[PDB]
Amino acid sequence: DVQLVESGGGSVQAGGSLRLSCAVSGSTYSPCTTGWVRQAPGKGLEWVSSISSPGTIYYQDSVKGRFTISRDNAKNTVYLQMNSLQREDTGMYYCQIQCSIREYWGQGTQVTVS
Amino acid sequence: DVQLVESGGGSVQAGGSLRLSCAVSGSTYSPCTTGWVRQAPGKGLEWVSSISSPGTIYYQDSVKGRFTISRDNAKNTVYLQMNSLQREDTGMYYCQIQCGVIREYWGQGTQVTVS
Repeated sequence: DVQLVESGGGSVQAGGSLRLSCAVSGSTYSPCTTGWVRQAPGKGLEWVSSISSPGTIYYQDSVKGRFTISRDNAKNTVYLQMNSLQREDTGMYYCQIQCSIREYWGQGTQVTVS
Repeated sequence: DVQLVESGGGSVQAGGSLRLSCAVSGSTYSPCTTGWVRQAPGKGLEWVSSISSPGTIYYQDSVKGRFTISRDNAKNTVYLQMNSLQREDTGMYYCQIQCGVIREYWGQGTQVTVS
């Protein structure tokens, strides 16, 4: 039932801006934690930022002050504002929701920083 | 530091079986949820199974019956038994841990090629 659609990704001049969105459709039967994981070329997965059900934000020390995460509950959509894009920020970005520990993933969106 | 060292990967023949191990090291926080996510061509990233600490065990519908996740709190190790490995089960498997009330970590990954 649950489905997470992502968008907003693309190529950027190193230092530019981007905003990714994670649309959520289906029955979650409860508010969830929504996080963002990214995977650099030929590398593992890494926790970027998260916003708990209650509304508590968290950021990978690495991206503080550059990445901003917001959630519009009405639209059931999570956003990730990416500014000050560095090359190290190149990779595939995935949103993941944790709502019984049921977990879901998006199909990723690509982000390459010149 | 929290080091998740996973292993048991490899190449199998369809119908075969394989067991994976996710070693948890440096976990100062209470019981966390430990599970596995696989990255497979034709399907992208997907959650396979998780064990939440209280003992609750969850499974991805597509692997219920074929997969079994277990834990040894002694060795601080989590196992995933994979039976009837179908070709569609091919991919990179990573275990992750989530300690919080959320911070999650991932291992390097282990390749599983179902011929």
